[PDB]
Amino acid sequence: FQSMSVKGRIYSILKQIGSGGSSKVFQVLNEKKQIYAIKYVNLEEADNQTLDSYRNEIAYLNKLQQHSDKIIRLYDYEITDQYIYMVMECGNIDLNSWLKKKKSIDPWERKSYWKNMLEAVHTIHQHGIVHSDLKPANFLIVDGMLKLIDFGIANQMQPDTTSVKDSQVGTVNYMPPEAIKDMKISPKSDVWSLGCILYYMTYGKTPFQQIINQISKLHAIIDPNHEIEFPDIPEKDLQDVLKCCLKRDPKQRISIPELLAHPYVQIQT
Ligand SMILES: *CCC(=O)Nc1cc(N2CCN(C)CC2)ccc1Nc1ncc2c(n1)-n1ccc(C(=O)Nc3c(CC)cccc3CC)c1CC2
Repeated sequence: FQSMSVKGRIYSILKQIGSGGSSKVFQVLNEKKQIYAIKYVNLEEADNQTLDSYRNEIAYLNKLQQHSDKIIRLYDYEITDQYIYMVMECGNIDLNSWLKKKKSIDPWERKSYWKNMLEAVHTIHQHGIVHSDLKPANFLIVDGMLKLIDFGIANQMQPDTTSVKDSQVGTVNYMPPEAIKDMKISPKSDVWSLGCILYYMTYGKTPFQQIINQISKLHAIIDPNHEIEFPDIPEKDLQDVLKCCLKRDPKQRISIPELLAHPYVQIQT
């Protein structure tokens, strides 16, 4: 029976549907009993650089409302020295929770989801944004269509140190090799991570998921003598897409515009 205020509008909280550190997403009702998702971000421990990164992300979310329907709808927000409340569309489910529950994926739904992701990421690239942290958790299914939730500009978030909280989070399964060699990030970096998502939607695992030692996994990702397996499948076009996305040299790696003109995305059945 809890509520919150956003720009002098009262929302009733139904349940928590997400959490990242102390940040939370609530399923809510407005006065007209219409459903929304409110994303809460805590600014209390944020320094000026972190605060600016959140402001920048909101600015882009706002601007790109016009430029694409492959980006989550933002209806309203309140920003104060203590917090950010964002009133967003309540989607069916995030892609990661969907992939967890699904035994196998329909070839036509995989193809459609792939095209949505490419279009969403191509949009942010056209505005000079490289996400650099793409995985299934960054995409929302809305009426059988995928939308990007965030742009990856903000790198920090207050940890969860109170709820009955996990330090063992943050996979490197989708991380591209050029990011590790620099330790050179470009739009090609997002192609690799998207490649890893499609590879999971095809074979039921990410390319290096079997390597449980994180140091061994990072070595394998940059090791050209570590051959990524592409088992034979009926969809030879899909096989080809995955080999093009998962080239270790970013200069040899396929671009998103080329991917959007590939037979896999363009030719159906
Ligand atoms: C509208 C009905 C509803 O609740 N939808 C829904 C349900 C679920 N489920 C329910 C079933 N369980 C088993 C799995 C989870 C998930 C998601 C949604 N819909 C929805 N709609 C809008 C948003 C979100 N979900 N959502 C979830 C997580 C985020 C988000 O912003 N995540 C991040 C956080 C958390 C604050 C921090 C940092 C980065 C990210 C991006 C991944 C959102 C956005 C809005």
